[PDB]
Amino acid sequence: ALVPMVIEQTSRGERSFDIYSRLLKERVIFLTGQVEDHMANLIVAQMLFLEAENPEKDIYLYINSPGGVITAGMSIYDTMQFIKPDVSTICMGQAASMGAFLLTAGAKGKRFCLPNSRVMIHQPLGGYQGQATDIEIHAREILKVKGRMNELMALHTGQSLEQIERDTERDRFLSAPEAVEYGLVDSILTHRN
Amino acid sequence: DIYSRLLKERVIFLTGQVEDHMANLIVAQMLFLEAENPEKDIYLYINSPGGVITAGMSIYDTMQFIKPDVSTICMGQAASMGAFLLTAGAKGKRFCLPNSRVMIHQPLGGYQGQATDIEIHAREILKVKGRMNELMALHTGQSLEQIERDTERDRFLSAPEAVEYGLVDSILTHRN
Amino acid sequence: VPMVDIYSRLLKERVIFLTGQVEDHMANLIVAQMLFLEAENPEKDIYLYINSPGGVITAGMSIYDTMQFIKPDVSTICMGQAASMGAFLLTAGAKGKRFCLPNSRVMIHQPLGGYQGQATDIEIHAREILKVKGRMNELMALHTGQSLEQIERDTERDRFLSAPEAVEYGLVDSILTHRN
Amino acid sequence: PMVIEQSFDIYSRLLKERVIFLTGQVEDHMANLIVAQMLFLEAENPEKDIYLYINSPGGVITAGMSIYDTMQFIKPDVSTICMGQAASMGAFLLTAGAKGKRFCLPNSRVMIHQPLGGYQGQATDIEIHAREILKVKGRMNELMALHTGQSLEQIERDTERDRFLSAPEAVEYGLVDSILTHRN
Amino acid sequence: VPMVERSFDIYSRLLKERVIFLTGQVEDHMANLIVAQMLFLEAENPEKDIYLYINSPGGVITAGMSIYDTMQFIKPDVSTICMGQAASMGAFLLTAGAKGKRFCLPNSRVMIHQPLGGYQGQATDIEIHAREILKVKGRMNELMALHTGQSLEQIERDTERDRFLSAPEAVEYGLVDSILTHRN
Amino acid sequence: VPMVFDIYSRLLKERVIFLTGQVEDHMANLIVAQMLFLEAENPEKDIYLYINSPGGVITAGMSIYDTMQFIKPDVSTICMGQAASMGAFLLTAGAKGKRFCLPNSRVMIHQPLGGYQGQATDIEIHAREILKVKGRMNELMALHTGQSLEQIERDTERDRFLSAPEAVEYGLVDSILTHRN
Amino acid sequence: VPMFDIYSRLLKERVIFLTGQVEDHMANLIVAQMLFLEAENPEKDIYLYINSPGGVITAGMSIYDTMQFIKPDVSTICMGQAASMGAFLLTAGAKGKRFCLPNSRVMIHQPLGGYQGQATDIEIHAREILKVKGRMNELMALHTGQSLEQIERDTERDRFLSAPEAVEYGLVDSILTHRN
Amino acid sequence: ALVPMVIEERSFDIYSRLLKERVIFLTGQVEDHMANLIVAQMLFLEAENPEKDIYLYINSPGGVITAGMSIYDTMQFIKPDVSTICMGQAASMGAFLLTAGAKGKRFCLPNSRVMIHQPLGGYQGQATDIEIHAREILKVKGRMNELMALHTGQSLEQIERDTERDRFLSAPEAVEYGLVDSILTHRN
Amino acid sequence: ALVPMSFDIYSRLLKERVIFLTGQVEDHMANLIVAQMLFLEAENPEKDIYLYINSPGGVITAGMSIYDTMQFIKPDVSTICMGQAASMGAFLLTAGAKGKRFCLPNSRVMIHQPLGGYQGQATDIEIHAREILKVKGRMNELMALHTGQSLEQIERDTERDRFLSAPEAVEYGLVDSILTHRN
Ligand SMILES: CC(C)(C(=O)NCCSc1ccccc1Cl)S(=O)(=O)c1ccc(C(F)(F)F)cn1
Ligand SMILES: CC(C)(C(=O)NCCSc1ccccc1Cl)S(=O)(=O)c1ccc(C(F)(F)F)cn1
Ligand SMILES: CC(C)(C(=O)NCCSc1ccccc1Cl)S(=O)(=O)c1ccc(C(F)(F)F)cn1
Ligand SMILES: CC(C)(C(=O)NCCSc1ccccc1Cl)S(=O)(=O)c1ccc(C(F)(F)F)cn1
Ligand SMILES: CC(C)(C(=O)NCCSc1ccccc1Cl)S(=O)(=O)c1ccc(C(F)(F)F)cn1
Ligand SMILES: CC(C)(C(=O)NCCSc1ccccc1Cl)S(=O)(=O)c1ccc(C(F)(F)F)cn1
Ligand SMILES: CC(C)(C(=O)NCCSc1ccccc1Cl)S(=O)(=O)c1ccc(C(F)(F)F)cn1
Ligand SMILES: CC(C)(C(=O)NCCSc1ccccc1Cl)S(=O)(=O)c1ccc(C(F)(F)F)cn1
Ligand SMILES: CC(C)(C(=O)NCCSc1ccccc1Cl)S(=O)(=O)c1ccc(C(F)(F)F)cn1
Repeated sequence: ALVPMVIEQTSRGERSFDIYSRLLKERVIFLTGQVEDHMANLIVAQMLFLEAENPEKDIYLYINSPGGVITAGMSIYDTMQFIKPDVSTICMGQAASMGAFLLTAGAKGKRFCLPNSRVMIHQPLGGYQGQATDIEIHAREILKVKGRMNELMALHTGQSLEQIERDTERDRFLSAPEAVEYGLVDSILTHRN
Repeated sequence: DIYSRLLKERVIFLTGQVEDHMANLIVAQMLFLEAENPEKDIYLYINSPGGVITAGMSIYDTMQFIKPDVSTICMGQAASMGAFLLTAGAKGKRFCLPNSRVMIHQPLGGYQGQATDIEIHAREILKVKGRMNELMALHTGQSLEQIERDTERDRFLSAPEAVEYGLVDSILTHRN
Repeated sequence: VPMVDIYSRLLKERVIFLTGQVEDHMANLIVAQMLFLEAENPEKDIYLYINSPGGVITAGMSIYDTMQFIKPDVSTICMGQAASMGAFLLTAGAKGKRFCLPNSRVMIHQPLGGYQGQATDIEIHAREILKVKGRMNELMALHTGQSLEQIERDTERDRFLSAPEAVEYGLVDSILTHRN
Repeated sequence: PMVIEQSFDIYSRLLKERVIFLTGQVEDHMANLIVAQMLFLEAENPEKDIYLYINSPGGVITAGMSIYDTMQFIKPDVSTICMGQAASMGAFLLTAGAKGKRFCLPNSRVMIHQPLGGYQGQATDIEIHAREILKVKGRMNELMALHTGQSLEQIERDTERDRFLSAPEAVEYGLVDSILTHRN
Repeated sequence: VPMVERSFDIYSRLLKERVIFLTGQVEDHMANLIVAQMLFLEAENPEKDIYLYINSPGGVITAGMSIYDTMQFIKPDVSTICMGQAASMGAFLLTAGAKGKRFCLPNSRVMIHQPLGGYQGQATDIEIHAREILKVKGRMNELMALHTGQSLEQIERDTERDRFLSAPEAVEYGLVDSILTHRN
Repeated sequence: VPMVFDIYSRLLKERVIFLTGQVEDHMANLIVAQMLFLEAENPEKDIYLYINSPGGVITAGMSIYDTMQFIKPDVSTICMGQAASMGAFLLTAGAKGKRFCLPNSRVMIHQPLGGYQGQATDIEIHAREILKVKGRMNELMALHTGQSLEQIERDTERDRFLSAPEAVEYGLVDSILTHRN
Repeated sequence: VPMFDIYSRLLKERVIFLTGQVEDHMANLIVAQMLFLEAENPEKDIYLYINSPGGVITAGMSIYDTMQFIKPDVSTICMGQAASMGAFLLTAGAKGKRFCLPNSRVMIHQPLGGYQGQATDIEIHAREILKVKGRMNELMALHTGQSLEQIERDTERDRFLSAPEAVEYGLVDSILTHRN
Repeated sequence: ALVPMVIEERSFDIYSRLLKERVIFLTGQVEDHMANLIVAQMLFLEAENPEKDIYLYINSPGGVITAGMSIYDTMQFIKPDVSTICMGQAASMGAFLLTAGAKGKRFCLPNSRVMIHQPLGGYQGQATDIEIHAREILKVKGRMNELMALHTGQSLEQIERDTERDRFLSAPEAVEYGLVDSILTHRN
Repeated sequence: ALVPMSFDIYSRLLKERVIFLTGQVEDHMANLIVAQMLFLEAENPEKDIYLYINSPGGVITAGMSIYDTMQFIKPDVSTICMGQAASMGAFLLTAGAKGKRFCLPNSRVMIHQPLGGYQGQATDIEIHAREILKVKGRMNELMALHTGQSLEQIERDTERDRFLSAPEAVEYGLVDSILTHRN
């Protein structure tokens, strides 16, 4: 039924798990599609759940996303940094905009691209409508957000802030090897050994 | 052609929303009247809720450029760009009808796109805001700082209040 | 229609029609017609037929101030109905020269409006429509001869008046039945 | 929504730890859900803290006030944690948390402003509804002043137009008590 | 949505403690559900109070009256609690609660007004339907007078247009008995 | 439109043409026909093109541009309100010494925008084409303004707004018209 | 519509405009203008300005055959763009009298179409558009001087040409820059 | 439209049942969420038993390339072989994922059809940004052609020539092309 | 779910190896049919499967996913037309195991050629028209095989919609007989 169930055994008896809750028992979380508040809250809740079950074991965050809303992405980002476990990140398909941000935000040494995934980074997009006074207020805010985002990308990639600023004024696409070279991820996963 | 008839008496009507084509129609009429006689006054009746600033400025500059004085007359209302054009009329020849109202405020706008472009378009509408306030101060006799304070939010003025503010010169009540 | 135009024809006799909803452009058409007529002859009366459910106050006030400004008297004739701004412009006609047809009706009420936005701006716009309301009530008290308080009480909700009741109220001067 | 049958999602899973999420637009039904969770948790244990995560652009004031008054009424402390953003009613409910237990995540943002509204109708009714939203605005300003430590006059000035705050600025403003960066 | 061997949604959990939520617009089906919950609760214990939380902008009068007559018919007291807002029919049902057991949360608001309606058709039918809504208005005013202690004439005057009341004003008017602030 | 001859036709006999609103094929064709007609009435006398436009379609704008250059009379341009994108391009394309801004008009310049949908092969074809158009427009812009090609390129990667005085300094127009002399 | 309009005036100068999408009714206007001009003077050139993205082929062929049938030469002038059928009609002008303005562009490609229905009917309509394609390629070859095989290769996908390239391709004979 | 259940008490939908037998269905257009579901099933199966084959039935008109590549790389990464079976059709990304199956274990049903072609895309915006997005989709086109060459045994040059326009193949033509290894007709 | 204990009436009949194909044929309902056949085959590769068909037809490739599954699996698939079997529905009806294809007495069958549609460059139009003509040929060949009619007869009869009563469908070779009352 759309999402398949699996049957796992006792403890107290047979119990049904949808395929995602099943993978969750293996410390795996999926980030898929556009980033927005509710899908982001779901991810946050999963991260919290997993930290609790075991604050010492790694969490694996698969990312396939075109990007999305920045504040929603930051609820995930700050959770990744806050919880005790390392969050290993794995890009499959693509990680663009906020998707790329969260990918590179993973634990150092534990950020990966699948061989044919692609990454894209760029500056924030936005929009307001209203009085000039309010326009200035909202324009200043998004410039502050852009700057803050550039700083964090600088931190996680190892690139200079100026390098990040220059490279993200317009859409920049990277292959998996180019992403390793850029510092967005640490290596490429090709085969289970 | 009741309007064409009145155009022959150097009367032009600015009615409704200010936008490029109705503004162009006003500009063409002003150019025509100037030509037919550069010495005689032109009368611009204004009844408008406002509209697009660049379209309004095409009228503003035409009003200043041509040789004849442009007398402005507010009937009903002159709001936003409508109030601007009302107050832009020739000194001593700007009028309100007794029950017209005037409203002044700052520019509204909107953009969508990359942050870099958002800054560019924000800087531009802020510059336009600044320029409009300077022109408003110039024509009303109010200080720039006074205009800035009074146009942050919508400000309504009755006809007598508009005379005192310097937006118009007097009220027309009955023909002489 | 009817392409000889029937209105252009009637305009030559200083007859103007205000028909349907009051808004800026039809109001501007009326103002233009009054100006033309004043010029054509500043001493002869103008006849304004009114059949209207009302409309935008500022557009209506462009007609009102024009009526008061020009030198000729504007005789007003209510046909069908004169409601809201229609009733206002009817009673605004030259004293002694305001008429209802026998089966026309008049309706008076307070202004309607609406805003959306910040509370500060809501307060600004509410304050404005209240000023307009007060001003409209003063002008109606003035033209009907009613006290301001009577106008205020009667326009809080829709008030319908027959042609005889409109004469009695002071909205018009008399009823026209048959041409003399 | 991460489902184990016995319909039991990740949120039900987190509720077992007295953690509640306020996410997205504030309105009557999502708020009723929040109130119900707080009532359930209080009973399960009236002495242990409740944790309310907030990620919201704001929403309807009367709905927000259902959550506010419930937060104050129940016996447990409600610790509030801003993630992503807390704007308008979201910021209001955030600062409404138990003193000392209101937090911002490092890269969350807070925004405060005055109420928005709208009416359509007769001038008399317009006036009734305008005075009502002005009364609501005053009440909100008083409560904000109370919870932040700012003066009423300061809140009034600062909320005439949208005001954005970083997490450090929100601490400095008194909206929250501290920034959470890493699990203890 | 939140769940808590056995499984049960949180509203079901609260229902077992005689708490019913009335949230949003009053209409036939949501009203049916409330009536049904009241009956269930009476059976479970005809002596213990029932608590009806109200957060509503109002709604359909006949729907509301199905709740009203049910509140009056059953044996248990129905204590009413306003959270967020109780407007129009929401306010009526709030004040219809058991005397001494009607409450406002400190920052909830109440609004009262007359019925709204509309018909279209022949003048003869227009008269029939106009006469009917006038009868409903009269009855609603009588019952409002009954529960508030206000005179019929005062209710009539006070409800010709929307009237908003703060929680203290609602106690003063007699719509509710007191304010709930803090648990014991 | 008032009669006196419609107001625009009346102005046309005085060699005045209005370019108003978005540039597209049919309004552009109207401009072109007016220019051909005027060239006719007198191949020696100046033509006046008032411009108030947010821009529009490039190929439509180029029909006006090439007509301006082809015909015998000088086409003097006057910006009122605004001249943006293609509107700015046509403004600066006027006869040298006869390009004007009204004092409170504004000018905006940027690169072309476009869009295609289809197979990668065709995307490549259409992408290369708009890139050629971009280069041609920058060369022509450099030509009429006096700016270097490299300068035009850098300044038009994003929207660049100019006041009437700034447009004069940039070389987009020759001077400001303030009062009829 | 600056007025007798500006187009009627230019028509008196044997100038016809083909502007926008090619379809039956605008095409019929062009054919009618050409017939009229042939009449007024069967020996003098007709000037056809073209600014078009293309359009319906049969509609374009009504113009094409009219151009060839009438006695006067039809000179074609591309301003802005001549794409698809627009480019076809440009190149179809009288030998030696086909022009591009300097910054006009030309685009050529194969026909587009679409059908839906039974497989049998799909086959009928596919066969037809393929015949139209072949016929258009032959005609393009004829007017450009290119070989049939060169046209076929160059029009499988959109091919853009600058004004100098269009002269070199044989689509037009020269570039007009300034009037003689 | 409901999914059939079975009682045995306990219950499960037939798809969950087939999943326990290591059968996964890829059906309809390829897009992120259905692709994620396929990825998750593959992960789950690798788990239950990293040595046993996984069977992916494919009936798809194609879809989003990046979504398809999330499946492609998962197929390549996991330890078990992924056998692919085309029923109905495998077009565009569907044909790509079909040919990406474990060598020797890629099948067409007798009346399935396969279609291969180059990527489609579209952008709107400034010329500078148009160039960036055109450059990117051309890189993608190139990468897909290389991978197609790899799995089919065709030369990169042959793949390039054959995919400029839609190319349809019958099941025997798909075997001859190297898209699949054989045709499944009847069960053993 | 409609009639459950969710365990609906269809799940109950599935336990008796009865599958329903109802309404328009498209990928997802087809996949559901395929999944049920696979499930039934595994539970018992020797017992017949019963496929009830009431369908106006639908997408050919979706239908062929069902067809090839029917032929691949070990059990015989008996087909029963109720109401109607039109286009792809008639095809799957006649695709059942020979001797085990039935019409109910007042069901009707309709056969015809493929329908389709494309839009684009002439070159691409040719590619897609050639493809639907190949599909048409293959479907005519398969219809001839299962009905016993000559290729020429199928072709002549399917250029336009051809309606058949249940007796006419038996006589045509589309089904083997009519089911009227249960044994
Ligand atoms: C909000 C908290 C309580 C939280 O998320 N708790 C639940 C973790 S999920 C979980 C826990 C145990 C067992 C099972 C699960 Cl799923 S917290 O650990 O992020 C937290 C938040 C705030 C504070 C403090 F600020 F009060 F110190 C301390 N801890
Ligand atoms: C653009 C001009 C020619 C203009 O508006 N001309 C027509 C005025 S309308 C008219 C004129 C004569 C007779 C009848 C009419 Cl309707 S101008 O007079 O505003 C003008 C514009 C520019 C320059 C100059 F910059 F070249 F000096 C000189 N004059
Ligand atoms: C704006 C004026 C000039 C006006 O309406 N003029 C045209 C009247 S219509 C007309 C006049 C003459 C012949 C034919 C017609 Cl239709 S006015 O008479 O209302 C007027 C308006 C303002 C002033 C003054 F303020 F300058 F004194 C003087 N007169
Ligand atoms: C309405 C009440 C009864 C309430 O929320 N009850 C249910 C609490 S949820 C719960 C309780 C016990 C066990 C488990 C759960 Cl989930 S109350 O505690 O808010 C309340 C409301 C009103 C009054 C009084 F006014 F009658 F005194 C007393 N108590
Ligand atoms: C119709 C009756 C039999 C009724 O509601 N019966 C079922 C009550 S719910 C119940 C009873 C026993 C055990 C369990 C439950 Cl849930 S009643 O006549 O007792 C009755 C009950 C209630 C009302 C009213 F409150 F709606 F007016 C009117 N009549
Ligand atoms: C196309 C032509 C004839 C044109 O526009 N003619 C009409 C000009 S409008 C006119 C002219 C005189 C009097 C009145 C009017 Cl409206 S042209 O003069 O631009 C032209 C175009 C092309 C060639 C040539 F290539 F054949 F040399 C020669 N002349
Ligand atoms: C259809 C015809 C009559 C036609 O277009 N006639 C009108 C030309 S427009 C014209 C001609 C002269 C004067 C004024 C005008 Cl507008 S024709 O000349 O193209 C024509 C068409 C067909 C035949 C014939 F086949 F019968 F011989 C002879 N002539
Ligand atoms: C992210 C991992 C842990 C993963 O997909 N786990 C879920 C496997 S599903 C599963 C496995 C066992 C039992 C049950 C299930 Cl559902 S992984 O095997 O793809 C993996 C990913 C990354 C790394 C490393 F980079 F850290 F080395 C090592 N392993
Ligand atoms: C894909 C396969 C394995 C399949 O359909 N498997 C699941 C059958 S359903 C089932 C099976 C066992 C128990 C319960 C159920 Cl429901 S197959 O039988 O169609 C198949 C497909 C391919 C090959 C081979 F090519 F590798 F030989 C062999 N078998």
